[PDB]
Amino acid sequence: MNFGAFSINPAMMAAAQAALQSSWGMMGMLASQQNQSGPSGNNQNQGNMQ
Repeated sequence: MNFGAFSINPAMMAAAQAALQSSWGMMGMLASQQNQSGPSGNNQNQGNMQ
């Protein structure tokens, strides 16, 4: 009973999240892919753990 005058749900936060994806969303993608490169070699003739 009674409408949600000032009471709201985090739907705007979700829409903002999608929009914030530029800074925040790609941040996780950028970090989680580990662009920093964990292996110190990479430029190595042999080294793929096989």
